[PDB]
Amino acid sequence: SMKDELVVFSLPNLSSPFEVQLQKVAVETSKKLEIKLQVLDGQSSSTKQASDLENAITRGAKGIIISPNDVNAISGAVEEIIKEKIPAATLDRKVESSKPVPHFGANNYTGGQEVAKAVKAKYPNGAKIILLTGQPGSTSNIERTKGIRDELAAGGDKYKIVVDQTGNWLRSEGLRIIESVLPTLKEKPEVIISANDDMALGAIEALRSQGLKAGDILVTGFDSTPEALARVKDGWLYLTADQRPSFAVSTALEQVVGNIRESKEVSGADYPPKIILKDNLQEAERFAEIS
Ligand SMILES: OC[C@H]1O[C@@H](O)[C@H](O)[C@@H](O)[C@@H]1O
Ligand SMILES: O[C@H]1[C@H](O)[C@@H](O)[C@H](O)[C@@H](O)[C@H]1O
Repeated sequence: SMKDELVVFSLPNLSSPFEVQLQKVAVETSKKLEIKLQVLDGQSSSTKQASDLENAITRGAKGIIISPNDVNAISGAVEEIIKEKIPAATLDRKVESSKPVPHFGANNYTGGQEVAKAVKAKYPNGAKIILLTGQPGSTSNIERTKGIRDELAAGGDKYKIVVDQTGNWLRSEGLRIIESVLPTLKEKPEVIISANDDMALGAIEALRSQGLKAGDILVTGFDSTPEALARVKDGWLYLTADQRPSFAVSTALEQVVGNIRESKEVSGADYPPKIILKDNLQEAERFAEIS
């Protein structure tokens, strides 16, 4: 006898392709569960997102799912939500806290390890690596890159990170950094490990403009977007990883709405991302989108 409850989904931006997909799944899911949904867009600003989260309370949200712009800057706003006793969870990103709300999404640390293991297996006697990292204060970056670094370190000094730069998750930055640094290295690196697809796709454009062919420098990504899957299929990109946004979003909304409607526990969801190479593209959530 219950429908049209207001749920807010606070995203840090709607400019990056992963965030755009999270919004898509959320709107679809909202219709299936017969809830009202507002997807708030932080515009890559912590100040805006904090304000968005204040508005979520004023607007009478019955549940709030938050993907924080920043590990620390959003914490006060999340604390206000908790004090108001509004059912809440994080998704994708997190905030640093001693009593976190439930979280929905892939284990980024494990994902980072898994990407590193695949690189090491491709270069078992070592490699020179360019590492492109995400928005520094995003927990998705922090955890994923820690996994990558720790697992490369466990492989030993034969894995050498010769460039280590943030691209803030942006395609344009992957392009700029790779076009800028490749000419300055006395030896061609073996691998470019990108913390996401967007920067890896920009790296690929850079390599293409430098006159290189697919596979001359290995490139890894993360997010399993259709464009990235197309580049895995044609060999420009060695791997991506599926952190299963349809599962994360649908499960987060189902559990939050279940708490609203029936007082069911919000348990969260933790799982490893699935590494996607050329031989297993059909395991990606969005395989049907590859023309
Ligand atoms: O007021 C109509 C609303 O009904 C809800 O059950 C739907 O989930 C919304 O998508 C819609 O806007
Ligand atoms: O904002 C970022 C960005 O969209 C990355 O591409 C994605 O891998 C991260 O999970 C997300 O937090």
